[PDB]
Amino acid sequence: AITKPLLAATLENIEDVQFPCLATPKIAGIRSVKQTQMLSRTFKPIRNSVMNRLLTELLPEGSDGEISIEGATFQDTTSAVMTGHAKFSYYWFDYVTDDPLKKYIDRVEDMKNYITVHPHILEHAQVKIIPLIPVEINNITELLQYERDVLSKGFEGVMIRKPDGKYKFGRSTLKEGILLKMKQFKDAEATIISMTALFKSGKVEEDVMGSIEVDYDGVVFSIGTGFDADQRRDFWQNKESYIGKMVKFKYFEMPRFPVFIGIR
Repeated sequence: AITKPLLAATLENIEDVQFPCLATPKIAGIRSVKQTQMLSRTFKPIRNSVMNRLLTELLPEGSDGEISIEGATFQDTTSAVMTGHAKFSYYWFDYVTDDPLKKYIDRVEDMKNYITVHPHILEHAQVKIIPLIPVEINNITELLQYERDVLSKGFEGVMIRKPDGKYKFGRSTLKEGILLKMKQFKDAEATIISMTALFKSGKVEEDVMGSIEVDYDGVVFSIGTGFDADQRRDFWQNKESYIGKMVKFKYFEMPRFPVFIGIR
């Protein structure tokens, strides 16, 4: 049973991380727990009845996760989930089952096994159930590479958990290291100067952008991650249009691991 969701403490100093740790991507979405029906973080039922019903039928009691409409904006997702009414996803990152004191790695194994018994749940038409199985990170270099990866996939940053952590009915402290949020990359802007192609209906011949070279206050470097296929094609088909455009990107200050965020 769950009395209130598990919340995270903020990781400010990366050197504070107890290393053998389990990481997942920081999702920008609607926190939802399965307890009789789908509940939000305030533990009031999910306003969108179809989402509520669908997920309650699909998920086992004690499920914890995030609802989100894949390529939509946060404000779109918010109104779809939070309005008392399209395809959507549910990143399932925790499963209590019974005993909240059961270690985090173990609850994850419960989720994994449940899926093994019920594979078809990953096959729903409208609802995409995405099991958020953690990555074992061993050092700081691995943590930062992970944030770069995660940011390149469009996530906010990273969520850190100790393997033996319990499901706390409240916010974790930094010392507990049960659940921590990390956004170690810095936001910066750069002007686009040139582009480099990727492959050196029937439109399959056409090439797309592989990387963009940017200025960033005198220091030139390329950004080859952070864009989806759509972006790579658009940037390349109309490259003459983005030259001189300012792009938002992230990187780790001592640029290392640069990642494209957006235009303007």
